[PDB]
Amino acid sequence: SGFRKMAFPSGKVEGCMVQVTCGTTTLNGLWLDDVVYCPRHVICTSEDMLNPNYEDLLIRKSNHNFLVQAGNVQLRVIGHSMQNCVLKLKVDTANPKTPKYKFVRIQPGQTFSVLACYNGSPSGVYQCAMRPNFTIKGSFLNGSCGSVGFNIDYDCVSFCYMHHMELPTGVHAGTDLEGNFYGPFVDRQTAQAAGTDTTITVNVLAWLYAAVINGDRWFLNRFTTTLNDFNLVAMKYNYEPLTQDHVDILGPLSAQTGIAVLDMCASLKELLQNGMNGRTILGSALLEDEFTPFDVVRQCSGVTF
Amino acid sequence: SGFRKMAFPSGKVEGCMVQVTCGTTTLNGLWLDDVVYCPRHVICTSEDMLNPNYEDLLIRKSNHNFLVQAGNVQLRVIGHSMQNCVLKLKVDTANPKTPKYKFVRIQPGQTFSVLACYNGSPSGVYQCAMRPNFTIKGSFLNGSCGSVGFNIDYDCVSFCYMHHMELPTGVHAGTDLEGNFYGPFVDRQTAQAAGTDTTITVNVLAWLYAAVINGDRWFLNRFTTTLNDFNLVAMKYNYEPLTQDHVDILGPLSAQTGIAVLDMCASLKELLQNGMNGRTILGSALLEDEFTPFDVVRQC
Ligand SMILES: O=C(Nc1cncc2ccccc12)[C@@H]1CCOc2c(Cl)cc(Cl)cc21
Ligand SMILES: O=C(Nc1cncc2ccccc12)[C@@H]1CCOc2c(Cl)cc(Cl)cc21
Repeated sequence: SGFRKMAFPSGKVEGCMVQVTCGTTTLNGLWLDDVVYCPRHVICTSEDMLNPNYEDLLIRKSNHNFLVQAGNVQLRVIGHSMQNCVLKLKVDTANPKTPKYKFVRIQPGQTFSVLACYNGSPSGVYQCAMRPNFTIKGSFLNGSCGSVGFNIDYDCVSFCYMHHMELPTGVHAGTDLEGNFYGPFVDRQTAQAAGTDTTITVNVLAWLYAAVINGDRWFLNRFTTTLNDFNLVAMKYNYEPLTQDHVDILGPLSAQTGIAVLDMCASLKELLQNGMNGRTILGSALLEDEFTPFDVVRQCSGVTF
Repeated sequence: SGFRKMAFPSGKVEGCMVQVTCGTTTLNGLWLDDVVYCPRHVICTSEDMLNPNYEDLLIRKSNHNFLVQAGNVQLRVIGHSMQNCVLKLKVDTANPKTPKYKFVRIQPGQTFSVLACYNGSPSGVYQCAMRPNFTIKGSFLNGSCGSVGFNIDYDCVSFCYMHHMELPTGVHAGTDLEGNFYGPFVDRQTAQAAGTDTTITVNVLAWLYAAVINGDRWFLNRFTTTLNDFNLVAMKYNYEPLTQDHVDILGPLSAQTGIAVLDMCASLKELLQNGMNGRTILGSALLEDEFTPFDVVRQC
């Protein structure tokens, strides 16, 4: 019993975190094989950040300008190149702790673990979701850029996020490991704002299934709904549309609990229209949307890594 | 900016997780140097659960009865001893991944990260607090026994909890790494119940300071209170009493935000009286009590 926000074990990722210093800027790098990946803004100063020509800035750099430190050992940079918003620093040593890994780009609603780092040292691990507005509501202070988001599949780490910046509202923006930003953001000091966020409906339904699995069942009702009628109500309350794909992914949880997806949707519809009435679900007075259906199945079945 | 429930990076603990099998029971063990620590109930059968005599059961065991597996390698047990409710299995190999570590007994209100494991394999990591009733509200399934709670300060892992069991309400009970249970619990199937849980008041105040640091000010008010008046109100909402120690520990946060402890205390009394009125604090509609003052200063 129990349901917690649970991150993947971070060990395989901790063995890849290094410190990248370029001039006055120190941030984190991800050392995989003989390459160190980090945000390309490490090569910027004050003027550069306002209107940066990164290709021009990187051409003026040499390998010895990049100071890479793995633990207490200095790695020597033997090459540098840029792929979108990420800088790739070729080093003379392959990381002996390189795990089985992939670079994947995730979609909004998907969750991942963040290994927050400062000066190449992991300080914390937390679970979060890629919001529908492509920001993440993380916890990051100055020096955390280069911290990575990941999932673990069998014995394979899928790196899906690298932290780049904090938006004016306190939410965070970053890129996949190929340097492509999630969302309409840019790595430059300019006026940038996250779009109005919406609730991840499929994850709320998965979390209601996790609550039923844990014995919390007051919100269940006799009713069902059509997918279209539910989606009309979802739009009204800034909830993402629920697709047939989402209904199919919730199938195993529906079979396990005996509550059809559209039956759970009628529960959710009433929760939205009437509130919790002083009650809580899994110790929360709000509907939680940062647990995907796979997260609920993984946790409520004990899948290990 | 941002405030999240954050666990410590679990790598230093993952390298210590092993599988301990004794007869039909398989649970987790913590391999540090040449010793594997695990719950002593791994030596229990069906009729040795309501009233087991662990000293008598352990005397009947030999080293060859304990099957320890670290990854795909079988460790050879060369000695066994019991320290309170923990079993210590001396092995013929020191764990090369043994980090700098300490065994620490924590107090209620203190937080720690849990590395949930099954069959000696880490499946997830989450942040917990030792409840005032000495239980933890974890997320554990059958086979999670031996999973450990820890904190990391600098390079050193302080092991503070080993999971032993789930109570009838779904909450969890366990021991420190010297086998001493937290709370009035025993490692047997006898009738046991967690006492009525209360809210960790000092942790709620620390979390309100984290909210002010993050730009949330709506719950602030022009009032202050005496410590005694705050406790008389707080206790009526099943909140732990706030001691002078707690007021002192909140001093740095009070200095940083400019809001005196007793001023924050009056804001908390108001929050208890009115509820949140549709508003949230740090993305939560309830008062969060699993962030200590130390966690807030660290994360902010
Ligand atoms: O956002 C940035 N760093 C941070 C990242 N995460 C949490 C922070 C909390 C507090 C302060 C900084 C934080 C840097 C420095 C500010 O200016 C920029 C600009 Cl203009 C662009 C880019 Cl891509 C990065 C950055
Ligand atoms: O609770 C126990 N294991 C578990 C631990 N954590 C979460 C669980 C969730 C679901 C099922 C089992 C779980 C064991 C087996 C059952 O009975 C006992 C008794 Cl009577 C005493 C002791 Cl010390 C341990 C245990």
